[PDB]
Amino acid sequence: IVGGYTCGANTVPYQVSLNSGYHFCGGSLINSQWVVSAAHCYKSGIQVRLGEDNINVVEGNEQFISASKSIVHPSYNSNTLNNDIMLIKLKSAASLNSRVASISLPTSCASAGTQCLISGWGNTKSSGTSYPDVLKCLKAPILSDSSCKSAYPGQITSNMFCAGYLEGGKDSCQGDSGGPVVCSGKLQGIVSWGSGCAQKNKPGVYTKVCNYVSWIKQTIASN
Ligand SMILES: N=C(N)c1ccc(CNC(=O)[C@@H]2CCCN2C(=O)CCC2CCCC2)cc1
Ligand SMILES: [Ca+2]
Repeated sequence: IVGGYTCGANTVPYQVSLNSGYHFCGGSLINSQWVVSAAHCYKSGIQVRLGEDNINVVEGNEQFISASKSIVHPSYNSNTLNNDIMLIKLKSAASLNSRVASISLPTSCASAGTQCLISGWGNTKSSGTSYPDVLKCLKAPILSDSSCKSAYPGQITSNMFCAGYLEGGKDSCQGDSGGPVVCSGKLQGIVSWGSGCAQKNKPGVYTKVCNYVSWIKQTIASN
């Protein structure tokens, strides 16, 4: 997260860290047994870490639970990151509390200009590299599709939207991958891609979760 602020401990209780010896991606709790992340975050041997603030210090509200299965979207395309969504099942149900809470799936999409919350343990610099140990937050609006497509011609699908600031300086970044974009109390986006971080006229691109709600609901009821 570049240009954001410290969220504050467990102020984003649906935010998870995916860990395989180390944090490698964000995720969102959507019920006690299931997480939503990005397809480009797929790998075996995943441990889900909930209740986290400082990811390098055990502060007392953590729950560490291994993944029993992962389901990348059937239509994911690694070349273009179209349908960049994945579901991860917990081997045991998370114990939900104020610190470890699920985020609601959207009933409908969000419109351009809607303010959202983007969060993660990703890089905080526009040039160079600095990883925070505490959770960073960023308020950012959903941008119009035309400004999104103008920035990334021939690369944006109906399954993607841009959010952020065309002037730059505020954006998500590497290590934020898979993380939530929350608008009006719903999970509308997943941190997917972009050119650099916080670069002018290069806004962040997010997986459009509202297109996947039936697939999400169908998949977890059958797995
Ligand atoms: N500036 C941002 N908002 C932002 C946030 C998070 C990321 C992390 N994502 C990534 O690094 C993903 C993973 C595979 C290649 N990749 C890219 O961003 C490269 C460009 C992609 C590859 C294919 C279509 C465009 C990248 C950018
Ligand atoms: Ca911790």
